Amino acid sequence: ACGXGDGCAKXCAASCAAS
Repeated sequence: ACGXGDGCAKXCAASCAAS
């Protein structure tokens, strides 16, 4: 659930699901 574009978020927020 993350476009993974420029300035994207890493970890539990977009890049990762945390859970």
